Amino acid sequence: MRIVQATLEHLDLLAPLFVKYREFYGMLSYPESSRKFLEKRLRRKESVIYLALADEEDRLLGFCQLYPSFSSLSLKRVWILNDIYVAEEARRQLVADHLLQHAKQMARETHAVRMRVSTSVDNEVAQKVYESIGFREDQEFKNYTLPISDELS
Amino acid sequence: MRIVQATLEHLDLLAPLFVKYREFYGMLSYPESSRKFLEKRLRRKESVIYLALADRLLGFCQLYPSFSSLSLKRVWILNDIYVAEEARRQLVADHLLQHAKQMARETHAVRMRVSTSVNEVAQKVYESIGFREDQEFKNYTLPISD
Repeated sequence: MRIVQATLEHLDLLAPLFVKYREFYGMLSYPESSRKFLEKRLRRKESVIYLALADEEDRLLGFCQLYPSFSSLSLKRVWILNDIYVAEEARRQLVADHLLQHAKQMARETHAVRMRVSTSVDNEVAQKVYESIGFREDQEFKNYTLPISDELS
Repeated sequence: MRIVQATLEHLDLLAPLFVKYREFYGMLSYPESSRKFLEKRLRRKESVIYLALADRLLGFCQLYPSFSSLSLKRVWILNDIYVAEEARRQLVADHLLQHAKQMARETHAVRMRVSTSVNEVAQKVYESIGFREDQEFKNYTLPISD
């Protein structure tokens, strides 16, 4: 019902929900590393995290995270959309939407050339939601990956 | 023969080669804006530009910062790499990308990413050092502006 930008203040409110998200997608919960990760991001202002809060109290219904980027070619901003997530109790779609919309309106407001998202080939649902809000899988480019570290720890 | 992270002291030297890189990809060379763009990226540490010095600028490469929430780690996105016309085509590139790859290791990134037109020469250069066709993820774009 209400969207707000996460700041260091919300860390404790968002930390537990951030875990649920990672767990829901196949990761080990690492409660502390997860809270530590979010701190660096909130504290260093390296990402924009939107929080969907119920009108009454400050209970996190869902959250969204984007990473700021750029296009050297068109000398304009780009927004990487890494995370989007709603809690069980909350209705996925209703909340996922307000977040994504607020997020997209922000990209527009900041004259971004585009928004780019990347997700597991095994996330049919996740991918469906993305497609329903614009995103396309432009097949006119080849995507590469070079594993450097571990994904598990 | 020498790779170094670009600093604000290199702006004058890097700006023009950066413009030639954009022009190469069919863009309107914005001499100032491109220079303006680099200065801010450099001053705000919103990217990492590695210079290949011989000392005249032989080529450069730039990566933008990203993260993997899932594995709680950094992800480096190799966005630009350009070797000046008057230089071998794959030597300065290897030294640049290798040095980049090494930074990825020293900063514990989960992975490095790179894209390109479906541009055979590039692919041979990237595959030349680890980059494999991403079979773990599915990638999307969504046009936003002009």
